[PDB]
Amino acid sequence: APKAPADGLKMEATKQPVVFNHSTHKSVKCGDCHHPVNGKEDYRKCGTAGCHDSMDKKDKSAKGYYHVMHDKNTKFKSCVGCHVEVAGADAAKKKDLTGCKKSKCHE
Ligand code: HEC
Ligand code: HEC
Ligand code: HEC
Ligand code: HEC
Repeated sequence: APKAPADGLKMEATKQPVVFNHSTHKSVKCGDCHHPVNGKEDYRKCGTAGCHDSMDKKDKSAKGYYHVMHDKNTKFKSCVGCHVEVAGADAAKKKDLTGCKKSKCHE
């Protein structure tokens, strides 16, 4: 039961830095991004040691770091998923929300 920190949070652990402001995501259940782990809401690094440490281009599974922030066929929502369920009305933003290059995430 913390307090939505002030914007200015960016994730760049891998070879792809992606900024994310809670402001642009302050209308979503914290439980959407911060899923309950070991039966206890977790708000620590998504990756961290012990959790999503998998950082390869192939191997999937829940351990998959890029699989917990892309794939939509997961237990929990991702980043591209929600975006997919959103950027599915126009074939324009689809190249921005789910875009690979020039996208807000991978801009
Ligand atoms: C177009 C469909 C996409 C391609 C191709 C890739 N993504 Fe993303 N992406 C996002 C985040 C938040 C991360 C993790 C940041 C971090 O942990 O540092 C990533 C990471 C990747 C990676 C690296 C995975 C690895 O470590 O091997 C690859 C290869 C990758 N992404 C390819 C965020 C987003 C995002 C925001 C909504 C979108 C639309 C996409 N990613 C889409 C693509
Ligand atoms: C995705 C749509 C998110 C929602 C919804 C909320 N948060 Fe979040 N938060 C998110 C990320 C990607 C990160 C950084 C992790 C990373 O990959 O680097 C965070 C970080 C926090 C933190 C920092 C951890 C700490 O020091 O305690 C806190 C405290 C936090 N977020 C709080 C929070 C609250 C209260 C939310 C609902 C009101 C909430 N987050 C939603 C992604 C997302
Ligand atoms: C260890 C304390 C973890 C941290 C930190 C994060 N997650 Fe996680 N996640 C963890 C486990 C043990 C599992 C598997 C249990 C399950 O619900 O299947 C997961 C699963 C996910 C998934 C589902 C992927 C699938 O294949 O179904 C996603 C999409 C996911 N986790 C995303 C995610 C995000 C966005 C995180 C940071 C806010 C995050 N996880 C942190 C353990 C841990
Ligand atoms: C629904 C539960 C979402 C999840 C999960 C994530 N995002 Fe998201 N994002 C969502 C919406 C509805 C929007 C607004 C799109 C619009 O302009 O109408 C966004 C926007 C972004 C942006 C763009 C910033 C902006 O234009 O204000 C970025 C860069 C972004 N989202 C990144 C992002 C990341 C990194 C996520 C996982 C950590 C993520 N989103 C999850 C809805 C949802």
